[PDB]
Amino acid sequence: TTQSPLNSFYATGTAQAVSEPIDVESHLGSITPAAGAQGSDDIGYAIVWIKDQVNDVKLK
Amino acid sequence: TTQSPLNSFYATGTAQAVSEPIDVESHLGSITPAAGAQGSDDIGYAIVWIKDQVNDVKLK
Ligand SMILES: [Ca+2]
Repeated sequence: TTQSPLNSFYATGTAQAVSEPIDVESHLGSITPAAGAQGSDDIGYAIVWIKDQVNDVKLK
Repeated sequence: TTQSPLNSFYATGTAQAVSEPIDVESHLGSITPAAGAQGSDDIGYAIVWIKDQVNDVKLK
């Protein structure tokens, strides 16, 4: 009568990667010496947000 | 779908040197001897303002 191939069974899921691993927002400052002067000053900072299940980051 | 180069992260600051290292203002006087005379006298002074993060100055 009917001979089934016994293959018509399926299960399906989805995957996505919609975000980059890091986000960088800058809060740097300024360097204001006189002409030819020597000095040092703190510039500011830069926030590096870490995204989903990211544990170690290697940057350049 | 989309292959990111992972380069579009930036942080920016500014620098400026808007002033010369020194300012010189003069308060000198006068030399008033007779014709052919020998003497000595104090002339005056000259103020040398020092600008931002300047520590050592070499002048001519
Ligand atoms: Ca200095």
